[PDB]
Amino acid sequence: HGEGTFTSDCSKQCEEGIGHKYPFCHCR
Repeated sequence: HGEGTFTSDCSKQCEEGIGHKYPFCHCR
């Protein structure tokens, strides 16, 4: 729970299914 403060979380970007523009995010 929370709000849209910080979206730049690597794990979060991977859970969104991107990992794009994120050099530290190699995900599935």
